[PDB]
Amino acid sequence: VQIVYKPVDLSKVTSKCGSLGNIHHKPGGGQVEVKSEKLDFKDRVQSKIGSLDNITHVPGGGNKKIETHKLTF
Amino acid sequence: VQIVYKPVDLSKVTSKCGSLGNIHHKPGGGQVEVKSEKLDFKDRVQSKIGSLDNITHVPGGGNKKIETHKLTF
Amino acid sequence: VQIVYKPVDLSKVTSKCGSLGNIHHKPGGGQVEVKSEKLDFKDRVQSKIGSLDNITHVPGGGNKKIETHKLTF
Amino acid sequence: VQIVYKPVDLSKVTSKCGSLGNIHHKPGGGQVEVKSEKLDFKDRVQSKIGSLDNITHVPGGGNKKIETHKLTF
Amino acid sequence: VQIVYKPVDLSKVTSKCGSLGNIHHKPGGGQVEVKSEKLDFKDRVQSKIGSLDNITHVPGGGNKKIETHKLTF
Amino acid sequence: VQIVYKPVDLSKVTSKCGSLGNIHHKPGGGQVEVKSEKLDFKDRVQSKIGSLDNITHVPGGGNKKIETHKLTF
Amino acid sequence: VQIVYKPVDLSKVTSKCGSLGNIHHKPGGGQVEVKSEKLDFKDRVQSKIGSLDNITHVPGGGNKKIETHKLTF
Amino acid sequence: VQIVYKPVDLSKVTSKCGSLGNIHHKPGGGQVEVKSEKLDFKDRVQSKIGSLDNITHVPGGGNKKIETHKLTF
Amino acid sequence: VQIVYKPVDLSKVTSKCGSLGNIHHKPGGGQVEVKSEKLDFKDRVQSKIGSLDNITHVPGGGNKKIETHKLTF
Amino acid sequence: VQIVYKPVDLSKVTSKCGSLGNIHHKPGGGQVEVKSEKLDFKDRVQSKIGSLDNITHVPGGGNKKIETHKLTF
Repeated sequence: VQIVYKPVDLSKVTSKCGSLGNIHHKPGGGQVEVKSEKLDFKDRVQSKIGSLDNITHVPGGGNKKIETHKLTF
Repeated sequence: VQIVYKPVDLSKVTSKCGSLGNIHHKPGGGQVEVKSEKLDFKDRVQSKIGSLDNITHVPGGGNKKIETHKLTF
Repeated sequence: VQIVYKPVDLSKVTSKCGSLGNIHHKPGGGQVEVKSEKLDFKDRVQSKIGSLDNITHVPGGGNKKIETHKLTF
Repeated sequence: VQIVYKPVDLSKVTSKCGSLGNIHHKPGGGQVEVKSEKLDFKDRVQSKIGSLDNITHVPGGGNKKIETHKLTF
Repeated sequence: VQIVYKPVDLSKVTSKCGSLGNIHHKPGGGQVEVKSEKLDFKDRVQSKIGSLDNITHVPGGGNKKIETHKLTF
Repeated sequence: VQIVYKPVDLSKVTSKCGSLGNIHHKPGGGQVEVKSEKLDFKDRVQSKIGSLDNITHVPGGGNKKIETHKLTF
Repeated sequence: VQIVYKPVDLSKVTSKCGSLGNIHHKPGGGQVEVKSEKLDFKDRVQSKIGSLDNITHVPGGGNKKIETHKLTF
Repeated sequence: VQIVYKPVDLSKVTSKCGSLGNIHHKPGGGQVEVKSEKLDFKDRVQSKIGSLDNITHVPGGGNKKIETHKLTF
Repeated sequence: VQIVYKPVDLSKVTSKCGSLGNIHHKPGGGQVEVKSEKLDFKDRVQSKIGSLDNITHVPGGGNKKIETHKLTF
Repeated sequence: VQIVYKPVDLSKVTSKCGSLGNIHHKPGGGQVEVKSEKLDFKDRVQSKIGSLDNITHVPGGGNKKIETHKLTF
């Protein structure tokens, strides 16, 4: 038996921009209240219990190239 | 038996823009209240229990190229 | 038996930008209150119990290239 | 039996930018209060119980290239 | 049996920028209060119980290249 | 000529209450924007140009007794 | 000519209450923006140009008795 | 000519209360922005240009008795 | 001509209270920004240009008795 | 001509209270910014240009009795 594996790939993921400019982000923070008692997390958990977290995530240039190469015998 | 595998691919994922400009984001934060007692998470969970989280996610250039290459025998 | 493995890949992940500019981020911090009693975390947990954490995450140039190369016999 | 393994890869992850500029980050810190009693962490936990931690994370140039190379017999 | 292992990789992770500029970070520190009684950490924990820690993390040039090379027999 | 003036008045303005209780006031603040150019106030003005002002005005006991006594010759 | 003036008045303005209780006031502050250029106030003005001012005005006992006594010749 | 003036008045302005209790006031401060150029105040002005001022004005006992006694010849 | 003036007045302005209690005032300070150029105040002005000033004004006992006694010839 | 003036007044302004208690005042200071150029005050002005000044003004016993006695010929 012979296995063969030659995954080839070219790509120019381009991101041009002249000038973003005057971005603004002016929130009035509201209010949150959680009321739990118990939980039991296990085995690859992520979570958020109450969060007033505003973001400004301005990258000049945003691109993500993902290639999950896999194989099994 | 012979297996063969040559996945080829070209692509220019282009993103041109002159100027984004004067973006604005002016929220008045409202209000949240959760009332639970218990939970039991397990095995690859993600979650959000209460969240007042505003976002500005302005990338000059947004593109994601994804190729899940897989194979099995 | 023969196994073969030649995953080749070229890519120019480009991120051009002239000038981001005058970004602003002017939040009025709201309010949070959590009320739990107990939890029991285990085995690869991450979490956030109450968070008023604003962000400015401005990179000139944002790109992430990810390739999970794997194989099994 | 023969195993073979030649994962090749070129990539120029480029990040050009002229001038970021006058970034601003003017938060009014709100308020948080957590009220727990107990927890029992174990086995690869991370967490945050109450956090008013604002960030400015401005890198000129942001890119992360990740390749988890793996194999098993 | 023969095992073979030649993971090759070139990449220029580039980060050009002309001038970041006049960054500002003017927070008004809010308030936090946590009220726990007990916990029992164990086996690779990290945590944060109450934190008002603002950050300015401006690197001219931000890039991280990560390659977890692994193999097993 | 004779003028006479004897305005007499009794009154018990009563306000009994046992227990008000658990009043709540949980608003999510909306948003306002005014855009004027000019005005010219004069001679006993009061006003409000833009106001997000919530109130809780709970008096145990609310009564106002008003008697404008006047006369002229 | 004779003028006479005997304005008499009794009143018990009563305000009984047992127990107000657990009042709450949990607003999420919204947002305001005014944009004027000019004004010219004069002669007994009061005003408010933009105000996010929440109130809790809980008096045990609220009563105001007003008597504008006047006369003219 | 004779003028006479005997304004008499009794009043017990009563304010009883047993126990106010557990008042709370938990605002999430929003946001304001005013943009004027000029004004010209004169002759008994009061004003407020932009104000995020929360209040708790809890008096045990709130009553104001006002009597503007006046006369003219 | 004869003028006469005997304004008499009794009043017990009462303010009883047993126990106020556990008052709380937990604001998350928002944000303000004013932008003027000029003004010209004159002749009995008061004002406030920008103010984030929270208050707790808890008097056990709040009452104000006001009597503007006046007369003219 | 005869003028007469006998303004008499009794009043017990009472303020009883048993015990105020555990008052709290936990603000998260927000943020302010004013931007003027010029002003010209004159003739009995008071003012406030920018102020983040929180208060706790708890008197056991709050009452003010005011009587502006005046007369003119």
